[PDB]
Amino acid sequence: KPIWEQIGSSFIQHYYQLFDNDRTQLGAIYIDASCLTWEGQQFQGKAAIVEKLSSLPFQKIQHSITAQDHQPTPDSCIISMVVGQLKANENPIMGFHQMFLLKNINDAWVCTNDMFRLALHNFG
Amino acid sequence: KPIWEQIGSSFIQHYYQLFDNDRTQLGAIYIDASCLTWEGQQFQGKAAIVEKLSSLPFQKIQHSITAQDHQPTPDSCIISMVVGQLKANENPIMGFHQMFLLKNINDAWVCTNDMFRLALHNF
Repeated sequence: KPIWEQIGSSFIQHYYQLFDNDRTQLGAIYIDASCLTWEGQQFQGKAAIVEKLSSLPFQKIQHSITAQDHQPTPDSCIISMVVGQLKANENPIMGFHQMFLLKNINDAWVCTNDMFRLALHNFG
Repeated sequence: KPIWEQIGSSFIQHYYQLFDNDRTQLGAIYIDASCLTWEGQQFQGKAAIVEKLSSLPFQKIQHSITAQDHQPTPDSCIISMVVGQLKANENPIMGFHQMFLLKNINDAWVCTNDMFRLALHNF
């Protein structure tokens, strides 16, 4: 596995680990100039993003990754495309798609761009 | 609408028109450092990318955009995410999501990263 996949699959395992355990700690992987698009809604900067993710009405949420693709960018960045399932609260399982653009800053891979979108169960 | 927005949706519209009407002309939006991951398979470089897209058994295929989100990046690139459906030949309608990272080189917008995956669920 190339190094970008190793770094990439490592970043999303971490991301979903924190998201599922304590999403208030997610501010560490985002910077001031980070952009988030959540179901069409836009937020910029660490505070707004973490505030939006923390506002979510659920107490318990669990992500399950069905597939993830990684690639390096000419600017030495890394793009990750994830597809999966999520269980929030007592809600029926729901498929999801998510994109992360990662950049190395101070020997640390941070997310500058994040796009998330929900699917539709259609089953059950 | 902000400029990255205008660039993004414009590139996306232009990319599907090319893909559905003259794929051999798709190479022009790619450069040598462009990366394509098609349904899981990785292709790197314009030559390999053009080879893959052209070999697709798409006799009469058509893409219909369900939704698209655009964002500007710190390095002034544009990242676009698309959701929609695609119809090929007689084959039944299919779902899909695609990601495009755009960069302006030689004062022209090219695609450096492309990721495509089919989908059985809709939006």
